[PDB]
Amino acid sequence: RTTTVGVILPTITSTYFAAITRGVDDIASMYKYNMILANSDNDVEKEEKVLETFLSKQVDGIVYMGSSLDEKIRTSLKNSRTPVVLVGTIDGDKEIPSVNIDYHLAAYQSTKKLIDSGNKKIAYIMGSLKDVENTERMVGYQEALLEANIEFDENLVFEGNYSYEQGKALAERLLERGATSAVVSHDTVAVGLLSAMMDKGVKVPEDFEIISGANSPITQYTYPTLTSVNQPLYDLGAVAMRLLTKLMLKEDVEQNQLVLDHEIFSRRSTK
Amino acid sequence: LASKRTTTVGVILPTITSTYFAAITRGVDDIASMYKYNMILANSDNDVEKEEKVLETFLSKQVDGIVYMGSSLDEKIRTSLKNSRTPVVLVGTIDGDKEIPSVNIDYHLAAYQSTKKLIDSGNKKIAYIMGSLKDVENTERMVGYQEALLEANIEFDENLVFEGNYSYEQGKALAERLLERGATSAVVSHDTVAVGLLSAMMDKGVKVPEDFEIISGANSPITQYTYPTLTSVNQPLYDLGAVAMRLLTKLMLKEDVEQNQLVLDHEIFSRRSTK
Repeated sequence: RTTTVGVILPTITSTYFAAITRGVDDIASMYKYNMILANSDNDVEKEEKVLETFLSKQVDGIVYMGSSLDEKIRTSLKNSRTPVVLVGTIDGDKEIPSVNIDYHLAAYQSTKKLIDSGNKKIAYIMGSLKDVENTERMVGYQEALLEANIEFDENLVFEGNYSYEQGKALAERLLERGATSAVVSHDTVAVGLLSAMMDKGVKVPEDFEIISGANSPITQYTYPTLTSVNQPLYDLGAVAMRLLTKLMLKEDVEQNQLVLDHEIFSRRSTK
Repeated sequence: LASKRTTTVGVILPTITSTYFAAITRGVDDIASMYKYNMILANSDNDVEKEEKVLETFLSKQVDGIVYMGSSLDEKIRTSLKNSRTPVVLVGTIDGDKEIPSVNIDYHLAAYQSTKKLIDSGNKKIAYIMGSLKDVENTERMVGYQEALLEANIEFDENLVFEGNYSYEQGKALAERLLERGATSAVVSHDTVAVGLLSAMMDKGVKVPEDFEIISGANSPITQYTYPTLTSVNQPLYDLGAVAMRLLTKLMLKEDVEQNQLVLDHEIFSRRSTK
């Protein structure tokens, strides 16, 4: 009976999720664990069916990646009692083990960088505010604005953004609001935003600045290249797999909400 | 009298972080999952020692069939598979003997059409950036490239062919090498390499497409995220995987297959890295 691990992610074609998955696989490979991978496409019905399949295959542990853990997906795990680690997302109840960066600190640091280069109207483009990662970003953004005596304005926060196409469509909205810069949670959206600014003939970084959220490979594929928060994507996966290993061995775990360090990589899209 | 083990497919690819190989792999997965087959994915990093170990693990697990992806099938690997007797299909590479089943585009025609497009926008010094020339697919790209030059009365120059290039970092490092030889455009077989070449041209302030033009090889998912937008041969990556897994399904059922060297159509998508 070889240890078998189930990995769920939206799509192996994502440069974000694939980087994380590679870290998971490398560790599993080192310990000779079997790996079953499933693409959810962020479809909760699909995620539910995948978990039923994992149970039928008697997996020993699960690694979960996604936009958010749906409440249904929390319950299925509860009833199975299979050891589980979330990577790049957080359980609202803070009970399911997880590996992430400090989203609050990153949002603070990114916003302060833009304040410090002269910006007074700073947009924050994020995913769903129902998710803890984004509530944390909002707090960080707000802390930076307050410290600089800039009034918070809800109309410069743009929620529910995940795609390249959404990023492209946001450019004209940000300009009409007088935004001179943006922090962007998702690299896909940041690439779309930059591309639309450049095609409008906006000067980047002279008149508009952008900081992206993860430093997946695609942040280097635009010119100007994207300044980004660096999430240690390979290590998120490797650290998650090591933690799942302890849980599957029934070794004691002090802290199960693991936080990895980040930094900001400065590129051409900031002054 | 229990049912036979669920059919199990072994899939070997250099790395899951190539969106080119990941897109193919989703086509394989979808067809295999339709029959509720088990899928095992293994990363080889294009290392022949790693490939040999992966096959040992597959052959010992008694997988029912193998899909192989990678730069090309090594003789150690080819014999392993011939000593293994496992049904196998290659995707994105071609066996020299042409006995092993495979699914590909027509690399000759794609390389001919790409080179001619740059000829027709006035380029006279055109680089070709590839992997190992020894591989069949790359000798086919070479024939198509040379055919285009010949028809335009351009002399072939081996010094504008750059072999052994697989990564974004390699693409970036080639930029000045092309400029120093007076190349004004390039056809690039791998998207990661093309994106690297474009990044470096833009970093150096070279005008694209006015002074330098680039055509990439597959239009994998990463190509959507370039700025400027990247002209590319579009390979039907999902279909390459699906078509391969359909073929393998027949082999594993002991069904005779007529045509085992399958070739899918491609197109060229013109974007802002060409004139």
